[PDB]
Amino acid sequence: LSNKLTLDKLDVKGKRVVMRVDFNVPMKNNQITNNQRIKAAVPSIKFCLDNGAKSVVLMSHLGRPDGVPMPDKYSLEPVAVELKSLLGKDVLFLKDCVGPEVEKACANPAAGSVILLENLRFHVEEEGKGKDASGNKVKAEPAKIEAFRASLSKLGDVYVNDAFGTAHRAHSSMVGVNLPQKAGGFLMKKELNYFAKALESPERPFLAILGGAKVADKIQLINNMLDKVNEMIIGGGMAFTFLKVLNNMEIGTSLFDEEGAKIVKDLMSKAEKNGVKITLPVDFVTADKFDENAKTGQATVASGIPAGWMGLDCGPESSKKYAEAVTRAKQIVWNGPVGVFEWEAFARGTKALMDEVVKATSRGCITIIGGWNTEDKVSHVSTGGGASLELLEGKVLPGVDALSNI
Repeated sequence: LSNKLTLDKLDVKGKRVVMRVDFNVPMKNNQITNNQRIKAAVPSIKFCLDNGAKSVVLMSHLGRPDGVPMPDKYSLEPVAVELKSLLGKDVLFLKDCVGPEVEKACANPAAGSVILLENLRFHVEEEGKGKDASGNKVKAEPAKIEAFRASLSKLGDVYVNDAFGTAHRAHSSMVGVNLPQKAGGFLMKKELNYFAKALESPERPFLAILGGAKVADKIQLINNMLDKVNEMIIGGGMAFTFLKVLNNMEIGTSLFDEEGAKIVKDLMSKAEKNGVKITLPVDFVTADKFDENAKTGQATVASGIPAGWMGLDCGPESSKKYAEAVTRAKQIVWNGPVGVFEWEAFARGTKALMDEVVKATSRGCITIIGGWNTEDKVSHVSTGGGASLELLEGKVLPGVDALSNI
């Protein structure tokens, strides 16, 4: 899937390099709470510098500021401070990504310079559509989109896309850069290679672990995975839709997806025609409200969840059945959490499961994780949850397609 130009074939010596990266990291009080997407870009960045690049200009979005500049909430500045630590190299942060000032700054920087621009999405022209201060839904003008693209195009001599997390987005910085050479990066290459081998020639038994809040937005994924896997865990909030429909479990005020409820039968029938074993949870950590300090409880399918209470984690029997499926696997692809792991009271199911998967990695299992302390404890932690969900659904990655051929 990378019959295209890649960085390892790119002479960057004395070249300015504009690189699209995905530096859209989780944040709390403008404090980065996970730097994995940034660490992930370091190998492409270093190769350019090591190979005598004049400069490396990094460009990413952060969050969804919808085409309005929001420095107070969605600035990449924290990332520039984080990058400098992981690189051992000073990082010039620019408070914009286009226009005369940015263009001067990038025109001919000191050699070995590393520039990080401000959030791309502060301009309506990155996405091609924005919003304003009520619902005010804005359309981007074609001539402004071209001027935006032409301005990014000025900031390097060659272009690199290492933004695997964003590969599913057909945005200006993903598809619009007009440079003769547009190469895929080492991340974009590694991500595509782990998924392509997983999907094209899997080790078996092949286990998919799928979690998430609702069913209806995962049909095509589940559908597609059922054609490939030997086993599948359906975990998290979506499990309650399956359990209501299949077991008439009383689920309290748990998540119930009404659309997906209507096709659960079609999913189980496909699974069964394919000989795929579905593992669903059989017990729960419940809570009197969607809250980190909710009073906790416990339930099984047999007991039901009391009224006013909702399941936010699976219970120890469920973790045990999960572990049994993980033990059988020679290959595991895990996307979506199986409880509200953000909250400690509702983390034990996700942590228990991660321990098994980690342990699986040590006996030689292929473990692909999506999106604590993993990263070296599994085969592949992926930087693109949302991007990789579209890979698995067989969909088009504009960010990969817009790359130069061979």
